[PDB]
Amino acid sequence: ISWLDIYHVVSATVPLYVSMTLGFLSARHLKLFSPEQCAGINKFVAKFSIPLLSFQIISENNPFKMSPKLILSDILQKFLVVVVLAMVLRFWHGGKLGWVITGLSISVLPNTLILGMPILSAIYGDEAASILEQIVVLQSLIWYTILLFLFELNAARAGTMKILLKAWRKLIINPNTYATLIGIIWATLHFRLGWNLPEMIDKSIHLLSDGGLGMAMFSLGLFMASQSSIIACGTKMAIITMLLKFVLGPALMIASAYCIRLKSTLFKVAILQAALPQGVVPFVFAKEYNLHPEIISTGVIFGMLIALPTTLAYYFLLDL
Amino acid sequence: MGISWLDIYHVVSATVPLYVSMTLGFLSARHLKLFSPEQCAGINKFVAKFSIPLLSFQIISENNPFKMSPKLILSDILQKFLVVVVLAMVLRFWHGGKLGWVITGLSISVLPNTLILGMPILSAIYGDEAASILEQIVVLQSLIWYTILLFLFELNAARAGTMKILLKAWRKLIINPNTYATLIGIIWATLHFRLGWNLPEMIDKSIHLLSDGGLGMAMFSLGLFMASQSSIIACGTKMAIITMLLKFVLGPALMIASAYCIRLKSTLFKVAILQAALPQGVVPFVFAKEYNLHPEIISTGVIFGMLIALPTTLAYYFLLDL
Ligand SMILES: CCCCC/C=C/C/C=C\CCCCCCCC(=O)O[C@H](COC(=O)CCCCCCC/C=C/C/C=C/CCCCC)COP(=O)([O-])OCC[N+](C)(C)C
Ligand SMILES: CCCCC/C=C\C/C=C/CCCCCCCC(=O)OC[C@H](COP(=O)([O-])OCC[N+](C)(C)C)OC(=O)CCCCCCC/C=C/C/C=C\CCCCC
Ligand SMILES: O=C(O)COc1ccc(Cl)cc1
Repeated sequence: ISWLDIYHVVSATVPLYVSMTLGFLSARHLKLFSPEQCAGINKFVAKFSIPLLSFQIISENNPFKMSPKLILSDILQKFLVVVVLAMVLRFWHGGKLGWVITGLSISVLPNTLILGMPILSAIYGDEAASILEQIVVLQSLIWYTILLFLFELNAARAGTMKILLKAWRKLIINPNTYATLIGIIWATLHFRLGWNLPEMIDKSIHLLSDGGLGMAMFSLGLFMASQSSIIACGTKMAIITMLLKFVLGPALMIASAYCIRLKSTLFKVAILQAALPQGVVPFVFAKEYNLHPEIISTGVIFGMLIALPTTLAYYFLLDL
Repeated sequence: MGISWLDIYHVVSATVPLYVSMTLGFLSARHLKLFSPEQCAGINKFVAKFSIPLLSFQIISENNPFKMSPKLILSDILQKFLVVVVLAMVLRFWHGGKLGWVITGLSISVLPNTLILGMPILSAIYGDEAASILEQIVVLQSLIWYTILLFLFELNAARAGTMKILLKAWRKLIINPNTYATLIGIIWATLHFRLGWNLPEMIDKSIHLLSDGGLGMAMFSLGLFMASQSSIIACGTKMAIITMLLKFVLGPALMIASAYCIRLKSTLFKVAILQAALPQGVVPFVFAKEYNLHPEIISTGVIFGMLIALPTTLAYYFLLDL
């Protein structure tokens, strides 16, 4: 609400768009980076910046003060989206497991690590910062882990003991699997035994992680410069990729946030963290398994350009 | 002894973080084999185009032009003039392309790392009064010397009458992001500190996002480059010693000569000589890697320069008072 409060959001999103536009312009118009060089800037951002940035969000989580209702509310949204994606597909209006993972990656996996903290913190202050760290840990540890094992069922089933090992061979090498497993072994050791990182270790991690939230958008602009067409695939798959992340997604967190009885800041922060642009980690899997890679990208390169117009719509709605 | 055990630790505390970033790059291109040689250029092309230019703007814009000591600007300029005279004179005799060697001579001799390794060290050996003397020397590097150096990198690459070459070298200098970063940086520092204008929070945050991890990428890029060399001493044991007799002997020695000529006072004299003996920076390498002007000699100095930086820096500290 208000008119100045609307400025605290535009002022917190523009910095994330100036970096995004300085990447797209540096790959299409300026012709500064060659296509193969653009894959090196993204690889460094996907293996050294994001994993190190997830260590500073997961480490400061206080696992001993994690709400049992919010955790049981995210577990309910995903289960209430499966029952919606496992029923709509039934009527289709077959290889349906292929079309489900594409629906569980476009709707219930928002970008909280990069866009969740800056945009939403500027909306609700520092009282909505710990409510998103609780999500980053769950998405990094469970949802991204329950999706990677759910992707492996399409590269094989098209038994099960040969799937978990085949999925565990891709987790033991994934950089984000060690930050999410060491960032929770340190948080449990720093908030209980009071073990604080030495200055050398702490600063050694900031040198790379500090420029990771602005670099994650520069790489995204570079990717948005790779896709020649702004909206790939027919428009019948571009309005269903935007009505599936900003309507069905949040409208099923409103059903789980009123059944688990979430109230107060914990409520208005959980329904707004869902109405955020789709994350790109799910797209990383898509290409790696060729599961509609061009249907998720359109949800990202177009889910980002409608990030501010729609965030203000749900922030206003949550204010009655 | 004046130096305290907490000061030696602070010296290491400001150096190890750079090695961690550098080591990750090294192991990320030699053992794990992640980045191809072309991709390694992309990371270096981003540092020289988006990070370094933005760091230059922040350094220059946050300094007060109307409070830079005139004596320290003359001493800094005089040191560079003497060094180029020695480098130009020595190269002529022997006490190929000689302009490339002069750039590599000033890039490892008169461009210390006074921003990230100078402040933690000199602020530990001297009080905060010495943290302001190094701010006018870090601003000078971004404004004058780096801008001049980027012209010599173009006046060199454009040579492979002289008026046409200079025009071509200039024509590529204006398009450089660094030139506009410094030009805008100084134009802002004048307005902010003389009129009281404040940079909008949207233009200050936006710059921070694309510049905060610039140091990490620079060290990371250096590790990537060293992942391709056959040995850590990529220039040989002979040119790896001459890269030290320049930075830690010929650098400060000529700085002392300039300080005497300008007649610097007590605190200003000491802080202006130790800063010249500081370990070599990475910006001279970032430009030497992109223009392919002997990046091997510059890089090996950066690595071993930091190791030998503590023994030499203390030596100068004990060598000035008594
Ligand atoms: C005072 C000592 C002086 C300092 C020395 C210490 C330096 C370490 C500090 C910072 C650097 C940390 C390493 C980052 C490596 C880059 C990312 C990377 O490399 O990803 C991972 C490893 O890392 C990570 O996942 C991120 C880890 C970051 C957090 C953990 C490290 C920091 C230490 C914290 C202390 C906590 C202790 C708790 C107990 C833990 C018990 C297990 C390696 O896979 P990959 O990404 O290379 O490629 C893999 C893909 N493919 C197969 C294609 C090549
Ligand atoms: C007298 C000279 C003529 C002046 C003409 C008049 C106005 C010019 C406009 C000035 C405003 C800033 C211009 C920024 C563009 C830099 C110049 C440029 O076109 O090049 C783009 C540069 C990469 O150059 P390139 O050679 O590598 O590729 C370009 C060459 N080719 C196409 C062949 C590959 O990339 C980038 O600009 C992005 C990365 C660099 C970012 C540096 C930002 C520095 C800070 C600026 C101020 C910021 C905010 C405002 C300050 C507060 C005031 C409200
Ligand atoms: O984790 C997310 O969803 C957003 O973080 C990223 C942004 C860009 C790339 Cl290239 C990879 C990850």
